[PDB]
Amino acid sequence: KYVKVQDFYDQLGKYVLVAPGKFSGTVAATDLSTGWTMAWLAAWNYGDTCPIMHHMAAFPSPDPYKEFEFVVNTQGGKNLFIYGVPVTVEDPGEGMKIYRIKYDGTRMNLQRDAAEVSGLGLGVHVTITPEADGYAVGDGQKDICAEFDRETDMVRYAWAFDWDPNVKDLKRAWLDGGTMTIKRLKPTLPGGRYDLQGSKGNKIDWELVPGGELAIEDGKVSGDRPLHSVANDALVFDPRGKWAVASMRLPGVCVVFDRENQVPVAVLAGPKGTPSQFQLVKVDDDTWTVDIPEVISAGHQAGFSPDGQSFLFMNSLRQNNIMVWDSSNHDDPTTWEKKAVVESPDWRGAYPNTQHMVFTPDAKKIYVTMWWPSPTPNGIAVIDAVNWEVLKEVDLGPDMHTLAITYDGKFVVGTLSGYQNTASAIVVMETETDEVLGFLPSPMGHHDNVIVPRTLEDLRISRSTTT
Amino acid sequence: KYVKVQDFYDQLGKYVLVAPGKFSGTVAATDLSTGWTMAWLAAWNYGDTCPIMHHMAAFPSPDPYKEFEFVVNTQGGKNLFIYGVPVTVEDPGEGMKIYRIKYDGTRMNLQRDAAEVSGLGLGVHVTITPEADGYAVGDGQKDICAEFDRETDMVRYAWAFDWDPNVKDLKRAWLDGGTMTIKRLKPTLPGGRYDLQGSKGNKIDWELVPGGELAIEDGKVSGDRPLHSVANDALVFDPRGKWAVASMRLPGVCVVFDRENQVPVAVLAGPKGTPSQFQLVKVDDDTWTVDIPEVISAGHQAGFSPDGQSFLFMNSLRQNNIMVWDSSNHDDPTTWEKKAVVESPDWRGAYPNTQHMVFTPDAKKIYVTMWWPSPTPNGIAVIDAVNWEVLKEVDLGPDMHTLAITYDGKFVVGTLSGYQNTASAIVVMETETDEVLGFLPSPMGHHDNVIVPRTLEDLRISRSTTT
Ligand SMILES: [Cu+2]
Ligand SMILES: [Cu+2]
Ligand SMILES: [Cu+2]
Ligand SMILES: [Cu+2]
Repeated sequence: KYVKVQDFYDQLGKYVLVAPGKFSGTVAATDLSTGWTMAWLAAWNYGDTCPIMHHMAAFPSPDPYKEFEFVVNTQGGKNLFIYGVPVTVEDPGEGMKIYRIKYDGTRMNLQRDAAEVSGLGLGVHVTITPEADGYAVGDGQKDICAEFDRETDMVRYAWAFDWDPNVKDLKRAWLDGGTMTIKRLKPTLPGGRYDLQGSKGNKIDWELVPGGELAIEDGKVSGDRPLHSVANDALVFDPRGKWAVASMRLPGVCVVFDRENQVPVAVLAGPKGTPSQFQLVKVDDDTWTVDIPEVISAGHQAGFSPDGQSFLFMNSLRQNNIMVWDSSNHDDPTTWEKKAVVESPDWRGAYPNTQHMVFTPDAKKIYVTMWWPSPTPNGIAVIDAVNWEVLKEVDLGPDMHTLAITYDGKFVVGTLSGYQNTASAIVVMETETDEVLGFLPSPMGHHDNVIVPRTLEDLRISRSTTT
Repeated sequence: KYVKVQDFYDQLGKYVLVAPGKFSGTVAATDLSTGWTMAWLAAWNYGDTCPIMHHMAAFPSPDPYKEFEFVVNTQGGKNLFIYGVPVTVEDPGEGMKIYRIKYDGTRMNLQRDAAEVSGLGLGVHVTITPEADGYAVGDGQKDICAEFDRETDMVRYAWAFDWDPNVKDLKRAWLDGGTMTIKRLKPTLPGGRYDLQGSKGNKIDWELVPGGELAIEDGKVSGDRPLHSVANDALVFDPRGKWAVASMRLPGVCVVFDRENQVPVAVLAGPKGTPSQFQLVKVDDDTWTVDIPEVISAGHQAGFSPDGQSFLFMNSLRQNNIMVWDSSNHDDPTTWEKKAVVESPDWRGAYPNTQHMVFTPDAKKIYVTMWWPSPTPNGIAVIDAVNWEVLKEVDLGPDMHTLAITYDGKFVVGTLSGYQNTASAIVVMETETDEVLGFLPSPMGHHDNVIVPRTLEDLRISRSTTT
């Protein structure tokens, strides 16, 4: 007559959920097949004085239950002050650490801080290369992104991005257009090291929050150089190799980068009402510019479909939609043309913003989150990724964040994070008929979650191709 | 087609589980009827430099979903170094904080540090008074326990305990007997305050670990005054009012206190083969002594059955058993006689230690934990509380800690905590046929858990009468 929660877990499979907790200061791996946390780590134990555990991505492991590795980064300084929490810390740490952590079959082991190895500290999205030989991090306080070597944690290339607005006033700096510079960023210290750990490099004193594009324009974000901000978000990888795409929130574009040859090749134009691309101009061997006549909308989330045939960029706030390019020609990204826009009448207000996304392994469906400020219920939209139409929206709870998916394609596992002070949980949805099977405890503020992949192929639908 | 985890929750009822997470630095409330974490708090956010969030207990609320209060304490100093975690903070904050926290129906709000209010800091067990008008804390580094008023957070009474060994050598200091002093503490600062926060008063640098009785005898616990140690653990409450019982680990006795009159009245002797009690001697209006000819075994967990008819004290390590007194005479604890001992062939070695307990509402059964060091399976023993025998033992996983029960008596809800570095979980067992229904994710190193009570009556089986 009693129900055994074990019966629930039995159907999910031998998959390991990993998620960091933002203001909780912790990261945890969970065994979906038993309901046990496998191990957890509190960064404060390692002298971290502002352990805002932000983004993460895990390398493929042949058996996650015996061992896996992952990267998780952190944020600090004034980012401690921007949620509902009445924080009382004098002199927070600066964050921007890039921690390397290994689960050994029993515990998590801190291996090192890659920001100290490389010299470069970055605080927003973390992705793995499709070869699983490296990883990338973006940051929108410094506006730098880089790909790092897995074995030595040294920077393979870093790029730095700057805004030169047509109108020198915060309110019009983006709307009235400008020129973005893409700059090769090279080390300064012995050892080929950067001098950019912690708050070194910050043009603004915290990451822009959702809608925070309005706050910066209204002069309400402090920083040394807000007029120069582009708010880089992510550096996402083409599952086919060669290309990395850096997303830029404030000017509403993506830059496609040639990873091995270390040049940008194409600028994708996000908003409805813009061409497929803007023109990339080379200024010298290390400097490119791109001219943006006006910014119609900021964008945010960016990602490839697991076969690399589609590239997506979400417009956010001013427009709320999913922009889709035909990325089928792997040879030449200057040829990638817009082929669809996903819209809904639901999406006409400032909110919801269409954010984190995961594809099914066959690329036929996507799960994309719908984020709102308190107190509107946040949730998940099911998208037909062949016709480019919304199939359904399901309502979940406050502050929906990331989605991941079991590699068999059967279950979408996401996190809700309570705006750091309220309801938080793991959500499980089956993808056969798109029903929510329900919620597991998760006393954490997650802005990321992955399922540990086993193979290079699994990476195509983990934290590699999308955020 | 699919199993919905919701169906598991449906059967549990509208109950709220709260637990702190020791090295996770966090405390979290969880809704058993949905699987959601309702709210969590990270003490680092408040500039707590050693948030070892240790014990806790919750006041009754008419509707815990709309609001409840709770007390959670912390530890610090060298307690940070006692797990397998390679902690890197060499000089941690002192801990001993006594946090008052209110869940307000949406978030957890830190209300104050009662140790700063009162001036007294204590790091081990926290219990609620049976009137819910106050709480108590004990501490085995400074050997002080106290009952505090709920409204002002000021000390009603505090008692300090001190050991004077027959033989002045740590190996023999307890086995060859001695005199324990029970001393009334008075405030020494302006404003009714004590001067006992943080490390002030410590005789030893960390709380004795399970087995730690041997380590202190072997000279291996550093400290100003280890020959004077008694390792106070708790102050538990008679559900009938009037009496409080302080447990002393090293000399293996419990002291019964008259709460309203602020005198000790009786000393109960723990080990199998000692009398019911030892003789309390009054020295002056603030000083009592008790002479202990030899200490046969240290003890640990102490608690009353919910009707107050039985009082239990566990012997641990040298003997492993449950000592039981007849406490039916509410008017005179000098009359309380040993009436039974629960033993098992199961309990043969040094380990398991039987460490935490919860009763059924009708007092007919008790659930008690079985703790071992890694890696032996830890678990739960079901005790017939009428005939005083072990009914059943179930194996669960690593590092079993506390037990609570839903107030309808239907489900035992415990925590397992991975020795701070490995697997951790919430466990649910039904009490009708004593089967483990399964586990829930819990990325915390819990040393305590409660279900938020609704009435004074519920308190008799919560963190008030037992630990
Ligand atoms: Cu992002
Ligand atoms: Cu974030
Ligand atoms: Cu105890
Ligand atoms: Cu403890």
